[PDB]
Amino acid sequence: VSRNISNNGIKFTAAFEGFRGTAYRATPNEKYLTIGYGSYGPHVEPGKTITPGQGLLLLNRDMAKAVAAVDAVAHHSLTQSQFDAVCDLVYNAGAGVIAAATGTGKALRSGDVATLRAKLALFINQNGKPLLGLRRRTAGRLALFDGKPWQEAEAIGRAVK
Repeated sequence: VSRNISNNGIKFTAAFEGFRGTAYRATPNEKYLTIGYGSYGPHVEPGKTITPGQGLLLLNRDMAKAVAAVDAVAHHSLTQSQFDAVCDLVYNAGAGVIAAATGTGKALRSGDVATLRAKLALFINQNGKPLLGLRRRTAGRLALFDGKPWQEAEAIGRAVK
């Protein structure tokens, strides 16, 4: 059976990406505009405005490749939540982190839930050093992995100091 990121997972990702209702250029060097939950590309038209509900639809569509990468190799005994949490990791940090040779990627493939969660807890670094935002998103990501509603996963993430 083919899997999809659940609504609880889309809303977890959405809470950490943050919503902007009006097209805007996030940095002056980027060729394209951004809108909604980090949606970026040729489709974003100057002066476009959208609602949060439209943002979730876009986000779900923008997460398509991450969902396919996780779905193609994750053990079918993962829960929906555990699958959701990996979908957020792969969307955030790229699909390299679940390559067949990594430790994350072999626990994912075998369904070693306990190891998978321990590996998930380590993605807090940028260029080899801890970053507070990645500790927050990871902490909440671990709460999502454990089955908690996105609202609680978010709060658990952001309460990390």
